[PDB]
Amino acid sequence: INREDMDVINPYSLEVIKKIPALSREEAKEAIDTAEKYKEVMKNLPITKRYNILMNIAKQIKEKKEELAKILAIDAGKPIKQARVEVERSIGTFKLAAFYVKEHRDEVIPSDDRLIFTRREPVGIVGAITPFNFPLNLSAHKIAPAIATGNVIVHHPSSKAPLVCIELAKIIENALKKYNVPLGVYNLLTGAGEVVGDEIVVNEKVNMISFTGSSKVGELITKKAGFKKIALELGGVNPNIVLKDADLNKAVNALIKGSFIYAGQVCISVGMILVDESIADKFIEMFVNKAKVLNVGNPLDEKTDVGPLISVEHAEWVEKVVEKAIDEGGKLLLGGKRDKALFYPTILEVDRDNILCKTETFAPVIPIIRTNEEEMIDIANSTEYGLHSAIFTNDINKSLKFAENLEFGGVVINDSSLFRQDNMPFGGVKKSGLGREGVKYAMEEMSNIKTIIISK
Amino acid sequence: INREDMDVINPYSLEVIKKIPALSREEAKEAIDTAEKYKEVMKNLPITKRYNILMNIAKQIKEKKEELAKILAIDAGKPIKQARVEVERSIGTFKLAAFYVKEHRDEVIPSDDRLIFTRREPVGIVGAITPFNFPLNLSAHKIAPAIATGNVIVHHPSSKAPLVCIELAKIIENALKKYNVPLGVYNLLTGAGEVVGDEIVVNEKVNMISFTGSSKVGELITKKAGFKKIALELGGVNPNIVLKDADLNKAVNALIKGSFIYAGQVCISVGMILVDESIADKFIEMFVNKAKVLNVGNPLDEKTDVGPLISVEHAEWVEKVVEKAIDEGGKLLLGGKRDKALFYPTILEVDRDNILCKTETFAPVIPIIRTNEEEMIDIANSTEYGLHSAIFTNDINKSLKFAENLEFGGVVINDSSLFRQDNMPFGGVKKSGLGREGVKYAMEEMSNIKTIIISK
Amino acid sequence: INREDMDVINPYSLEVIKKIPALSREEAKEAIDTAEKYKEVMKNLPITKRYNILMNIAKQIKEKKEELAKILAIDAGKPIKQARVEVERSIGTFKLAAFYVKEHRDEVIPSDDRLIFTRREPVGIVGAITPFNFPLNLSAHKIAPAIATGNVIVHHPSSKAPLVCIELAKIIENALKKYNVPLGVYNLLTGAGEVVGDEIVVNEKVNMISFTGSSKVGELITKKAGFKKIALELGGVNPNIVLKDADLNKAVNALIKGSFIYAGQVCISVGMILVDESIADKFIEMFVNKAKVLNVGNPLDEKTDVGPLISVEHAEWVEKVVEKAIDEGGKLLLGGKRDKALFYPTILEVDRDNILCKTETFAPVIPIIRTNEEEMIDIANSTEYGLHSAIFTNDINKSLKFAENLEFGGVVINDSSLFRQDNMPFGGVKKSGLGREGVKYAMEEMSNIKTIIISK
Amino acid sequence: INREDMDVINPYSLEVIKKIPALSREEAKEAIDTAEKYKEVMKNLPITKRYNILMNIAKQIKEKKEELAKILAIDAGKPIKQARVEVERSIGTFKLAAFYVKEHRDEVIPSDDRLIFTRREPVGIVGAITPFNFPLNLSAHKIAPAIATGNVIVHHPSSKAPLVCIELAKIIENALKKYNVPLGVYNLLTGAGEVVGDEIVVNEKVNMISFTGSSKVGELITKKAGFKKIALELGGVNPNIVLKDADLNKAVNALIKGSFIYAGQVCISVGMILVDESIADKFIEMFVNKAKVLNVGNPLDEKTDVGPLISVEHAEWVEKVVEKAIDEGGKLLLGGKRDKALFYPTILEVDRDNILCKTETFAPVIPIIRTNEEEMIDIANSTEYGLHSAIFTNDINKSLKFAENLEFGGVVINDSSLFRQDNMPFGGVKKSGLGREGVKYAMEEMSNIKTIIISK
Repeated sequence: INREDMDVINPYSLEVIKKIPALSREEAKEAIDTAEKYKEVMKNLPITKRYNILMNIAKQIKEKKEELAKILAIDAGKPIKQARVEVERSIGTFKLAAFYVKEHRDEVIPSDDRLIFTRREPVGIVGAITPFNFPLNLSAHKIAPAIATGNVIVHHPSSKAPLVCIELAKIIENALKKYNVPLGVYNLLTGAGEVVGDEIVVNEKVNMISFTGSSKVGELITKKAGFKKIALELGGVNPNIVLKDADLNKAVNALIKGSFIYAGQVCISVGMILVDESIADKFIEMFVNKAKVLNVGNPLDEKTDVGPLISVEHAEWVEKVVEKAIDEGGKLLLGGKRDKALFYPTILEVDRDNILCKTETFAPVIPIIRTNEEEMIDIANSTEYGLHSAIFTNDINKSLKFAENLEFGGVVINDSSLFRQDNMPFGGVKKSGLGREGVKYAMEEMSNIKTIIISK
Repeated sequence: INREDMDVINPYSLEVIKKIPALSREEAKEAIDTAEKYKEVMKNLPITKRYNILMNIAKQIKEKKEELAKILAIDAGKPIKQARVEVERSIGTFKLAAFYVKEHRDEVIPSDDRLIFTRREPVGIVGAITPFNFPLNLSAHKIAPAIATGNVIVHHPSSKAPLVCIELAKIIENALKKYNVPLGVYNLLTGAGEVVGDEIVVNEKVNMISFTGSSKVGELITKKAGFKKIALELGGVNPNIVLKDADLNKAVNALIKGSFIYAGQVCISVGMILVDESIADKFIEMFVNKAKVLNVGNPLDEKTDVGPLISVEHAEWVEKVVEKAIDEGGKLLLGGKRDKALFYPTILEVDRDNILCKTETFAPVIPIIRTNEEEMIDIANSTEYGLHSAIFTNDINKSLKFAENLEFGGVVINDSSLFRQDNMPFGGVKKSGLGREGVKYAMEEMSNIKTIIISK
Repeated sequence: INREDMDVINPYSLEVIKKIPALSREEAKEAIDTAEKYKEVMKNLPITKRYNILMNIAKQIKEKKEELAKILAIDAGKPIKQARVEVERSIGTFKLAAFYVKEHRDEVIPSDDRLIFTRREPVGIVGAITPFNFPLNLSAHKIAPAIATGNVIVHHPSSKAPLVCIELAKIIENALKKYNVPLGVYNLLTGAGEVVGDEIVVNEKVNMISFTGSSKVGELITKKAGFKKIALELGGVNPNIVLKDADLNKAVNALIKGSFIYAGQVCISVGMILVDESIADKFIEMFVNKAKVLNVGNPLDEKTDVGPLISVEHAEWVEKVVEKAIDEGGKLLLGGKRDKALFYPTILEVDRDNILCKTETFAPVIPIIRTNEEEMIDIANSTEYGLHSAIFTNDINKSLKFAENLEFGGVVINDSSLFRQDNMPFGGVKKSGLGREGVKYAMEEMSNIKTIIISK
Repeated sequence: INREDMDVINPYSLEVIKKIPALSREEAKEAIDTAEKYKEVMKNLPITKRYNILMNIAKQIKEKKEELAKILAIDAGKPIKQARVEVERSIGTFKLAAFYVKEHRDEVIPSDDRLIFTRREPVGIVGAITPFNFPLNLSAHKIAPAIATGNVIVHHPSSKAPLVCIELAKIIENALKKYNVPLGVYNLLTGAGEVVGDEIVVNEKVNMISFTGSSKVGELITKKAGFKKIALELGGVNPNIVLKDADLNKAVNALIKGSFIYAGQVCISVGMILVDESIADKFIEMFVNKAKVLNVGNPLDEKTDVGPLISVEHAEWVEKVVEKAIDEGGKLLLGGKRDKALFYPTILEVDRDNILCKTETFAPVIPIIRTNEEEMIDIANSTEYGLHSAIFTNDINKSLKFAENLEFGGVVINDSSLFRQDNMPFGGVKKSGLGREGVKYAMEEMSNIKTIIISK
């Protein structure tokens, strides 16, 4: 059904881009029932066919790279340079799934009178729910491994930037036609998250939820999901630590990127910077000065470093948080300033009890805490989250100690928390999530082991 | 605690053996708080120390081998020969965790100008909840891997057979003291499961739930657990299939064991036998005849093949399921007899619709269905469960088709469903559970991955 | 160089296609010296660059697929349809090496106070020596993983079919130029194998020999290589076994392929067929009838099933072996006819004492033995070689017994010895070789482990 | 036999301890011939029996712990405390092999129409050749995995310290008797290395040579082994690098151990120390001072740090090596003296051209070169060997640069080259050897892969 129910916004011009369908809970149910009927076909789809489909998707994404990046610029406000990077990553993500279909290993276990070996089989229907920020690559990170493991897919992309997922869905439709697979094996269900996304969570016919998005929606999902496999990638306030012996020049450059890439709207964005008291002044000055020269505006402009936040309503919320932060004694050093949703790089020096140390802002808003080395781990671990952390030092013993004691799914050394190599296992501890993504790792999540025992 | 609150019953004689402590919900909360204070100590315990603790536990179990078996016989009603086997496997389980502490591999991922490697760290507190039927070995399968991965443990054992677990708790305590580790890293919480175990399920301080028991409680745990890792080993109505080309004597011997070991009170016991039409009379004759001459009586007697069911309550209820199955057209071929808790081997021929095809009796009750080959997979797959299945044939092509199409965590070829090699990955699909046990596989559930990235 | 020293022959027409350089021992020494200068550049070449180079080779091969297949037909005498298949396989090989550059995993070993991890580094100079029969894909199986593991290469191709390798060298040259890697990291050295190949084997600057070819030369290499890692893939008389219970139609069809693909000039070609006495007459009848209607002639012709042998001199030798087999009591069932190098499908019935049971002819000559089952393994195991074996049966227990007892690098059930899946470990035991190929496995051979120990 | 052919010497007192058999070439031939008769038996020994044999060996070694240690002191000259540590490691080695017989995994490879899996099978007869320095643990590292993988063993132990290998052979014979395995599966062959060892190398019935000893004999083997798998663990001159930012106290302590443990007679003993010139005098002073107070004397005395070298003849050669090093301009800082075979801790300051930089002395003789950081990698890499290297620094980037660029099988950071954890892959590159040991790795060398393909 192609109706026109819901407004899609250009976050920069605030103009309506187009209208798209918004499914009702009842239509979401129907879509799931239909998807269930195709389980047997996906389960039995030969390896070669899975490989071919995945390769073809990567091929289409490549051929439409520039179109897709423009779409990311317009719909998600993603600076075109960063947008081309997201697209190239989606290419690699589908490509890597194709090869894991061919290369995935099972095991044989020794036995005196038995041949015991394992087999991986699909969990069945994979319910994928993706966010606005990297909607192409994050969708690739769910779709590619779901297809690689013989799963049927119902997918709800973020209403905040659904257009690239719509183009990917058509790309997927295209590859399925090419290799004679009914189109019902993948299903893009657009609409209101608390309706269409929620139906996916609750519906007893979905076998696994793979969710990337807000902490609050994540935590709800654990309570509503029921008897399903659950994978969650939520946010964090990602602490990046700069010890006195850090290469300051490189630490600043790395932290400018980790702070302000996609206007700080990344689950692994710099959330707080903890800097040794003895170098704090020199760091703050260099950091502030490099952030001063960032070009802030139209994501379609090649020269643009930082574009708008996803909506006016979030920008307005961030403005409040920044106000609350100054009230608690935060010292504003840059920005704290917005035109509509275009939020300027904002830097504050705060203490450890600040609101910004407990709040993921999804914004180019960076709190710097000057501290002694002995307090750093305490402060770093003091949140409810545990996604990514980073440390800048040249000291072996200190780096080993911090790396072991930081309670996070990822610890980055001499680069910001923002780092993610796509083929690495990735995810959080504590309230930051459940399970690991990265194609090989997601494949293991999106399948069940069958143990086969042959008695001799 | 010195309290003597809750009767423990000998299922054969129905006598009280003694009274153990029954903790309140408050006492469970308080015990969980205590365990939290030792998280850092368990987390930082060196490999050599976890190895030593684990090996010393195995050593103490070996020394007390015969006593512990007697306790299984008296408390769980397990025939003494079968109890000795359970004890032996629990020894193997603790020694195997000890070796995996030292051998468990992490990985390095290639990268230009980055060193990327993984590290497993404990989930924190592991709440372990275990059943009555294999309380020593099933405890071992949660405790041993939890210790190997540096977790603190709160453990609730089944009230129906707790005494062996209390002896294991004393063994663990000795081990901990011997190697100067505080005793609060391991906690045994006895009392009512729906209070004490429920608190373990529900407490926000528990990081992971590992549950083995009933499906009713399993499903309820998925809704109550919330933000924790969840591993479930629930039951099943395990289908055992005998094709026309099977070795009959060997199939009968295998299925006798699968049906009657521990009086059918095993999550992987034979739930139904499906036998080809052309060999059905020969099979049923031979099968019934072997069942006849099994010694029913005192678990303490070396001669006993079948002992009592775990409670009178459950046995009376079993007798009701039999009468109902006869009333649906079930043909009784053996037994149906019962003295108090002691339930005699009972075999019936039924159709695919009989209540027994959909009920996990946990009793020595075996429904046998004759049918064509083309209908076997449908019947086997027709349930809500997916723990273990078994197929008896010499046909390569048929064995492969069945192994691929049987919707189960385990498929056994030319032995019954009741097979489990301890070092194999083990668990169910559908309503039969989540995640896999076996020390190596449980260790990966009971730890979280940390990805460490060094920028070169 | 640009010299025209050595005839290259069309095996079908016996005409000189062209003349290629024949390097002296001094010239091969020089190329090896030059290759040595580039070890550090290859050793330090980034993952990204190696992946690009490997993918670019695959891409150029794909674009010249037909030209390359035609060279194989004209030069190696390979039927055009089979030549297309080799080309296609060679593409997959380079592609899979590219992925393994990005994905190959190292390990971390637990230690009390140390970080212990591994790192793979090139052996240095890989000396690759390849055969006439699959010169493109077998070269790929040496070059692709050599490049993936940061080795410099010296490669001697067979003088019997060098042209496609000279085309592959130009392809490699193009990929190197495109990514700014010096040309001397790969060196094709043509000429007399006993001069040039021998120099690769003998020269102390070569770190590793990877040889595929004849037993006589392989065995010599083990005595002449000295201090280098050695990998050998020699031939064998590959026994294929047909039990009484086999699907005869599938067996015949499979065996026709394994017998007559590339006129039996493959290392894993069918060497003998052992057939149960009870089904022998029917198997022989069928096999002979299918082999009659094979189209024998010009490999450039789409119609041709079987083309000529690699040289007259070899065809002449086979004829004598066949005449010797007939003198020993062999019964001619088909063929035995020769036209220059074009040898016709030849089938004989023999006993185990017949010379053909002990001789790898590299020819479409198939000896059949009728025997009883319990003699089959003994006959199969009776040679000095042990590359591949096959067994056709629908019996689980027999297939398991035969799989375990066959002293072979590979055991194929229900297809002929000729099966090789490129991504599988491949190689032989006894005099059939040392080490395994298939890209992942070859990478392990062409690198050395470095264990790195960081004391905390 | 009961023959008394060969004097066994106590290297401290120079007394004959006893005479033992010296086999002739002919008797070595017969022992290999008998060994061959047992290939099938070993190859078919079930997992459980291999496990039981291995653990029973470990157990006997533990019960005879102190005895074996005194033997090591009396026969090998090994100080008693270091002898205990060698015994304790050998125990672990046999235990770990037992673990791996049960736990070693094979793989399954995906395929559209095939089930493809691997199986390891014994190489056949393993020829083990061991040295004098760790005759018990190094034997364990060859025998334990050889039993694990189903091989027959013929084993020549060093004539310089055979007594403990004789005791181990009896322990093995005991283990074999207990579980009804013929004694012929393991054969200890004493006598001249150039006769008995050589026949093991040359004999065509031996399938694999695992050799640990001198580079000169190792090099020989590579020319004489013929068509067998070859694994060599030779020595080297192991460079240990001390950077200006190193913890000097820790470096000194680590380097005293690495230099003087077992009087420098370990294949991974410190062969040279490279120290930054800005810290040379401080390091040299502290190092010489610590070396001064070591107790040199009788290995049986508990106080003894350094016992004698293995023979007067070797001690006399070392004396001449030291004089040559002084003649070339080396500055003697300590020692350079001997009392028969007792050689005192000897330390010299030399330049990079000194004979000590190129010679493995197997003696407590330590050359120190003061240099600049940027020449250190060149000097470390400038020998023909490549076993172990070490670097002392607290600088992350430098440790990584050195770790990557040091051409060695092992790199130790912040401990000396002597470090070996028994469960880590261990071995050298360049002339330091081939293949890796550590039980799990040795198992892979001492077995062949078999690929089994089932067509569906």
